[PDB]
Amino acid sequence: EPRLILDQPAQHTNEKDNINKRYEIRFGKIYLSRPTMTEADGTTHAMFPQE
Repeated sequence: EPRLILDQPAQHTNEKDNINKRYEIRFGKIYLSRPTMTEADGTTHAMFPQE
């Protein structure tokens, strides 16, 4: 389901000023990083299974 769609067009106690506004968000490439340990500290390092 590659895209999200919203929509709004007319009357909001307005003066006949209508505007169709579709909101759209499109999902693209997927990326992977190697597994990482982030301490509560904030310091990071690569995580291996034994840890």
